[PDB]
Amino acid sequence: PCYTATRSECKQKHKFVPGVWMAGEGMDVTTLRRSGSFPVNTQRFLRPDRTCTLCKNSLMRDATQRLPVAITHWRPHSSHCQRNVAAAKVHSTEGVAREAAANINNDWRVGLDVNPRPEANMRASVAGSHSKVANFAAEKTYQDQYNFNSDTVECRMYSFRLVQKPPLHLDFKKALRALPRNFNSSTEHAYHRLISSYGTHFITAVDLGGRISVLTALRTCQLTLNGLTADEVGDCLNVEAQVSIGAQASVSSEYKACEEKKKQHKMATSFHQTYRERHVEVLGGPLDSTHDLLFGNQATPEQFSTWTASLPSNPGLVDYSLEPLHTLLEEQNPKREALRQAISHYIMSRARWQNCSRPCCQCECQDSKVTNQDCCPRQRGLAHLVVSNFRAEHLWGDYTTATDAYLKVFFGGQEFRTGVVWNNNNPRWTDKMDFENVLLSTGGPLRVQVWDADYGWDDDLLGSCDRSPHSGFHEVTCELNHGRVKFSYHAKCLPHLTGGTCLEYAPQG
Ligand SMILES: *[C@@H]1O[C@H](CO)[C@@H](O)[C@H](O)[C@H]1NC(C)=O
Ligand SMILES: [Ca+2]
Ligand SMILES: [Ca+2]
Ligand SMILES: [Ca+2]
Repeated sequence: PCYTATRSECKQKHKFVPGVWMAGEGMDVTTLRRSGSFPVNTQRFLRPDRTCTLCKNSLMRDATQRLPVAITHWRPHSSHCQRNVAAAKVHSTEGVAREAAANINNDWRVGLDVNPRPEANMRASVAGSHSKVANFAAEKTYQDQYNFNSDTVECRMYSFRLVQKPPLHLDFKKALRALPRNFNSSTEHAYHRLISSYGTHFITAVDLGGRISVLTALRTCQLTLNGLTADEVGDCLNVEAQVSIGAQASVSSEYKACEEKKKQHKMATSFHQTYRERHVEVLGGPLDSTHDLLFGNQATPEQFSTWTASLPSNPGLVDYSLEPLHTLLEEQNPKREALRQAISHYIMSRARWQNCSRPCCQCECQDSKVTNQDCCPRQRGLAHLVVSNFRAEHLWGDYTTATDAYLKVFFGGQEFRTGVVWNNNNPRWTDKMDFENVLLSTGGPLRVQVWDADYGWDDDLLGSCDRSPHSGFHEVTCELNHGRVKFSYHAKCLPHLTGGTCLEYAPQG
């Protein structure tokens, strides 16, 4: 929307249109990072006719500015203001409780009386009682709270393009002079010398404007694990035997003996991980809005208004379009071909492992204690417990006959039973017992209980064993009151976890 000026119009101090020098800049296509290279020279401002293109400045007083020849169409977009405010909140909870109790009581008593007629008497009495109490309890609370939001403001003001015949810069010409004839393995290094110094693509169409971006994340993860165990045993025995004779002669023997035993086991475990990230980017502004805009979650509209009012003087970067470098060479020139091949390969190289920030090169999933949004481990302490190779040695279960024994597995509030072989004093079983995902840390103590099936309302207990689960291919041996029981298990940690009880996170992130 402007024209060519004349000799007198092209005399006084006339600054260039804002942000024009950003045009034609090289940019890596791999990283989308501005290396700061200018394959094209935009310094010239006079056509061979010696006139210059003064162009009026909308949204900037009522003056005119200089248009360089390489520029196609400087459109002063009147006004375009966009805002995008996105938010997201996620909550997750999980709560489990197991409780178990067992009460057992038994009593015994006998009484005998003999009264022979010819001057004789006799009495006897016996008593006894047993009691066992067991209590298991466990609580498991998981809660995760994730939060995200992003506020972006854009204001497009300027935009313009280039042609396919712009004046190439002298330094780029000198680089081309030292550049070899065509492509080869030895000369490819020389191409690298060009690439990092001039990028792979150059800006052909550009749009100028101001921008704010504010990203904020907040990831919190809380684990609480509680476990209680309480055992009581009480055994009271009472014997009282008295014998008297018709002639004065008395004997009395009274026994009393009662044992009490208590066991308590409490274990609390708490994990808390909070990660907060903010990130703010600003491209427009003459170092003036920086006074208040960068800091503080809220910006008052007044300094924002001052920023926008001063914005036309200094533009930023909002959008760009890329043109391959080989487009800029001569139409009849072989060294176009041998050029881009290398770049193409080069691109793919940095696409594979040299630069892998965007594809995830599958990365880790944890915040790594710095940057790296990723994820806290949604499950911790879980293991795939597998119990196998049940065997026992030298039992004494059945008194008259051979031992009829069977085992019970108690873990994490779960009650599990096996098959019973008959009449064996050292049997073993081929059961492949699996627990799927269980918490070893707060599953309580693994109990293996050896019972003797005597077909009665009061079964005979050969014994029991308590062990603390740990990760690895472990073997467990237990000596009973009579006989012994041996077996093994392998409760491997779930991935991203290791250690004895599978709580600590092995890698950095
Ligand atoms: C690569 O080929 C060019 C000519 O095509 C030659 O000048 C250069 O020496 C070669 N480099 C090698 C074979 O390493
Ligand atoms: Ca028995
Ligand atoms: Ca039995
Ligand atoms: Ca038997």
